[PDB]
Formats: sequence, C-alpha cells, structure tokens
Amino acid sequence: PQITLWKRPLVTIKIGGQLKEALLDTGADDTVLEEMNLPGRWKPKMIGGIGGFIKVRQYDQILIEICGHKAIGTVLVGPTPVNIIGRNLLTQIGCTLNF
Amino acid sequence: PQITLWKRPLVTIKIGGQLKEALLDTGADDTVLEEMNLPGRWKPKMIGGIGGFIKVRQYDQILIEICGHKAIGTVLVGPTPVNIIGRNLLTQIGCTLNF
Ligand SMILES: CCOP(=O)(COc1ccc(C[C@H](NC(=O)O[C@H]2CO[C@H]3OCC[C@H]32)[C@H](O)CN(CC(CC)CC)S(=O)(=O)c2ccc(OC)cc2)cc1)OCC
Repeated sequence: PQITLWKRPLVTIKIGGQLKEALLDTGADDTVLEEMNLPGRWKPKMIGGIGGFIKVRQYDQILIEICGHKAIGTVLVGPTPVNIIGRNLLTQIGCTLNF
Repeated sequence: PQITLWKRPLVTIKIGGQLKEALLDTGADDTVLEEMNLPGRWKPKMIGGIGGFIKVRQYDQILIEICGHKAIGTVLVGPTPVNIIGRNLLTQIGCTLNF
C-alpha cells in the first residue's frame, strides 16, 4: 500500500506466532520490539537513541510478517517505548520513501 | 523522488538561512534539529525515545526547505545526535511510505 504520515505509520505484525502493532520507522537502523518471549538463542547488545543507550536481546534470522509481507532478519527486544520496524526489515519488504 | 532504505535517508535541508543534513524519519512525530541559535520566542519541551528524554526548545512556524520542497511548522532544537525530520513536516512535502 501507500501510507500517508498524517498519523503514525502503525501496522500489524506477526512474530513468534503472535500479533502486535508496530511503527514503520525510517529513522531506525534496526528493529526493536518491547519485552517479549522469543524462542532460540540470543546475545546481549546495546543500542542508542535520542535519550541514550539501552540493553537489548538480539535475536538473529527471526521470521516476521509485516502487513502481509514476510521478512527474516535481526530483531532486538528490550525496553523500547514502542515497537519499531527499522530499515533492516523495511528493505526486505520493499519499502521506500516517496515524495 | 524515491528514496530506498539501504542507507539512512539523509537529505539536505535549509533552515534559518543554513544548509544541513537531516534524516527523513517516519517514526518521529516531530522535527528535532541539532543545537542552533534561532531567533524568536520558544517554549521548553521534553521528548522521549529509546534511552529516555531530552530537553529541547520548541520554535513554532519555522520554515524548512527539504530537497526543494518548502515546509513550515514546529521545530524542536536540542542536543539531538542527528537532525530529524518528523511527520509534522514530512506530510507537508507529500512524503509517503510505499511497499
Ligand atoms: C548514529 C547516531 O548516534 P546515536 O546512536 C542515536 O542517534 C539517533 C537518535 C534518534 C533517531 C531517530 C529514532 N530512531 C531510533 O531510536 O533508532 C534506534 C533503533 O535503531 C537505531 O538506529 C539509530 C538509533 C537506533 C526514531 O526514528 C525517532 N524516535 C521516536 C521513536 C523512538 C523509538 C518512536 C517513539 S526519536 O528520535 O526518539 C523522537 C521522539 C519524539 C519526537 O517528537 C516528539 C521526534 C523524534 C536516529 C539516530 O547516539 C546514542 C546516544
């Protein structure tokens, strides 16, 4: 679809068999989801934002479906204020900015 | 134009008579610019992201030219690590997400 930005670009995603709402975030290098139980191994990582850095759990090669489009890649889980879909997965679903 | 997301969506902007590089950021409700001394009144504000909140100065009705497209709206100024163009101005230049 084509998504205007008068409202937050929130979409439904499916990860680990569960549905959630997430923000398509072109300003995010990586995809960061709120605390949740994902299967598989993970490694600790740190990522920084406007307010500073947080500790996250890095899950690699995770299947995630974003508004009906499948992606497989890195998903970070931690105390983000909002579930964000970042460029690492936006590229996989073929997302571009247009004006 | 169309902007792919393999790399950060950095574009040239012109504000307050100065040229700068800024991120087109669909995850940002508002526009946050690096420290700069702009004339006129302002109001204190706090904005939060990953890592917590930062203190910024809110200036209203500021003109910004983004890749030749003019926009005028609220601009927040503070110790952001990056110039961020948020939805308040992206809507005005007709920016959409597409996949
Ligand atoms: C190389 C730069 O240095 P740093 O690492 C950090 O620089 C930055 C800082 C911010 C951003 C943009 C930010 N992205 C982000 O957090 O991305 C994370 C995930 O992927 C990583 O990619 C780069 C950072 C990592 C979001 O798009 C926008 N945000 C909202 C969003 C937060 C989840 C929804 C609530 S917002 O900015 O907080 C914001 C809140 C309210 C507003 O209006 C009221 C306007 C803006 C990009 C690079 O310095 C460390 C100290």
